[PDB]
Amino acid sequence: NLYQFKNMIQCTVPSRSWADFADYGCYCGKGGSGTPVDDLDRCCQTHDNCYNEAENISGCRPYFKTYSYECTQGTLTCKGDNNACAASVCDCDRLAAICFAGAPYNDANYNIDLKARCN
Ligand SMILES: CN1[C@@H]2CC[C@H]1C[C@H](OC(=O)[C@H](CO)c1ccccc1)C2
Ligand SMILES: [Ca+2]
Repeated sequence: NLYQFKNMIQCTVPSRSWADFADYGCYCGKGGSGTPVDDLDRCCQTHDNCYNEAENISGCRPYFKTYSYECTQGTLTCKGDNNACAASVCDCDRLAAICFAGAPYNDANYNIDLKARCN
């Protein structure tokens, strides 16, 4: 669920608050369209596409589905006690959190004008 995703990010990128990723580029956050603006935005596009896939699973609501995961000692793990939906969503979030940590953050790309720049 989104609370868990926030915590994955807080755990893989403790140097930056999480709100830093909540409205970035064309894909991080509410946004979902256009040319990704940089590598971090690409991490968000993959994440967004991963959620759209998970939504194909019956009753599967990625923002809301509570899954089972752990973050400690630098490692994030989706646990084996996850159903198909939980496992899929947990995987999307884990991959995105890892991606976020490896991607440069560009202050210029925070809170861009989606309507004009993401067609
Ligand atoms: C309800 N939340 C979603 C749609 C609008 C808001 C904020 C969104 O934020 C994100 O999509 C990013 C990137 O996945 C994110 C960053 C930090 C916490 C939660 C989500 C998801
Ligand atoms: Ca999005």
